[PDB]
Amino acid sequence: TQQPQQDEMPSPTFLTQVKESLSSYWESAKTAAQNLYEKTYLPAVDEKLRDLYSKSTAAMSTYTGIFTDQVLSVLKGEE
Repeated sequence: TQQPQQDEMPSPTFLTQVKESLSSYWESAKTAAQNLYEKTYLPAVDEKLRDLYSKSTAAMSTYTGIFTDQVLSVLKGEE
């Protein structure tokens, strides 16, 4: 089960929560473990690659400028 935090960004409360996020992660993590074996036989590795690439073209185009936004911002403060 995920935690419905108010602040979207890694706020003080969100950071502290991180610990609990690991427990809820393992819950469904097991399915992934067996799935590892699943995707072994199937050659979806190459498909999902380009698959996520196409979607990320528009999606990542926002988080790219956004992510680098605060990064560049730290350039002035640090340097």
